[PDB]
Amino acid sequence: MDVMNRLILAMDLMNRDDALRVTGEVREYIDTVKIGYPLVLSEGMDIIAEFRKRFGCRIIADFKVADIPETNEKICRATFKAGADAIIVHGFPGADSVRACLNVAEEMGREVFLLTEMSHPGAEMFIQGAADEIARMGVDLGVKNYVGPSTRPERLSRLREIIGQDSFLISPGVGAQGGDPGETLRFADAIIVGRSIYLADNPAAAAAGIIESIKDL
Amino acid sequence: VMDVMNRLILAMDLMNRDDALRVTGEVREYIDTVKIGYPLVLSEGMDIIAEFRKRFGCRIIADFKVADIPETNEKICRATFKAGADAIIVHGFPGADSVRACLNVAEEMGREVFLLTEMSHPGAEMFIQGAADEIARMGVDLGVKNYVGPSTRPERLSRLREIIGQDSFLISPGVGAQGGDPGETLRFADAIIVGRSIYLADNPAAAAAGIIESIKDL
Ligand SMILES: O=c1cc(O)n([C@@H]2O[C@H](COP(=O)(O)O)[C@@H](O)[C@H]2O)c(=O)[nH]1
Ligand SMILES: O=c1cc(O)n([C@@H]2O[C@H](COP(=O)(O)O)[C@@H](O)[C@H]2O)c(=O)[nH]1
Repeated sequence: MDVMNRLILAMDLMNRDDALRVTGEVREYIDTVKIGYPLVLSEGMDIIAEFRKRFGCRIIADFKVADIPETNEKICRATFKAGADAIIVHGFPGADSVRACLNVAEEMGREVFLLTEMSHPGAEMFIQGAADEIARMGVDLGVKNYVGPSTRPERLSRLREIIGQDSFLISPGVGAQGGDPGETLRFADAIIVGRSIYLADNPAAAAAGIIESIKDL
Repeated sequence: VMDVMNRLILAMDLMNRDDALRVTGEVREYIDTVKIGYPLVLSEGMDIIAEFRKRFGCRIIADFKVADIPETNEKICRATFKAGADAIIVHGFPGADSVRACLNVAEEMGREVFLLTEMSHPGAEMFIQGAADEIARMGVDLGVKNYVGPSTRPERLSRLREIIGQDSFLISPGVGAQGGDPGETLRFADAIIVGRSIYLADNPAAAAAGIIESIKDL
């Protein structure tokens, strides 16, 4: 996946007008947008096609799929029918639940991103201790796309070691949560940035600033 | 705790509005509590919650297995309750802060949170099972009153009930299609969640009636 400027916009605004306006203001800096439930549950799944029609950007559906196999299949099918190019799936629920997603993705020509360790403090309670094994599970399952925490560079580095240089890795927690753009890109192929951009007084300048700080990357 | 008619909750996972409405309407006399998840919501929109409320006199549990960071969890819960959901199901594995975020919104908005501890599918044994007892204990410490546990593992469901106490409300999926037995599950759960056994039956109403007949003494 070729992500422009190694920067993925996490569009979590919950108003269609604002989401479209802000995304449009930074369209020259990105070509990949992560759309999650905050926007989808507020404006509907039709928003995905709207983004593709207006920006032609690739869309990653951040739905952190975490159900049983049967339900995961249905969620992925509904998501790809809406036009999403990829979907993010939790690995904690096990291999069968991930495989269900991989199957639908293959059938519809899409990609599955496996979320290993999360970026928030609570991730230390249960997820962190299982993260390395979740990553190895992804490798065993043939997963090629992963999500790891910008807030813990040492953990992000370990994830990269496990999946190898050929795998694709994206990382959230940059900016608002404390992660550094440049440091994160030492291990991740692309950084995910939400609030630092969409809540900034000038989203365009915010995006431009982040890119300037990693221009050598 | 919510008064679930016949201790039976319908897992409405059909993805077609017409079929979902037809089947739910056919079993309306047996169930007053419906669990709506992403298969239906992502196919028909959040307005489906509004339509179910209008068409049926049913309580709605939004099975969204919320599993994000605190900030995003808050937004998901707000949008879900704004749509009319009486309660929302949240994953406990992402940690205490993520669960607390949901509890805070539920408190502010006058709704309820259900904490999913262990899951019913085979894959749950890989990582969730080993953390389930602690996730449940965490829920108790956080003040969680509603929980979700697996019917497919009676021994685990029994332990979960012990951890949360008799006062807590516990609902359990995995009955029917996944192998769980209605009666045995109700030994520990306040209500059973049933999907395919009912919505894929030639006569959903007869399927629901049959399940209820088997647990009549309970
Ligand atoms: O571990 C993870 C996984 C995520 O997808 N995310 C998501 O990435 C985005 C981060 O946004 P922000 O830059 O505003 O903190 C959110 O949409 C969030 O749900 C995260 O923050 N941590
Ligand atoms: O551990 C769990 C948690 C669930 O919510 N569920 C949900 O409960 C329902 C079970 O449906 P069914 O009776 O068709 O197997 C589904 O909507 C599923 O997503 C489950 O099966 N196991």
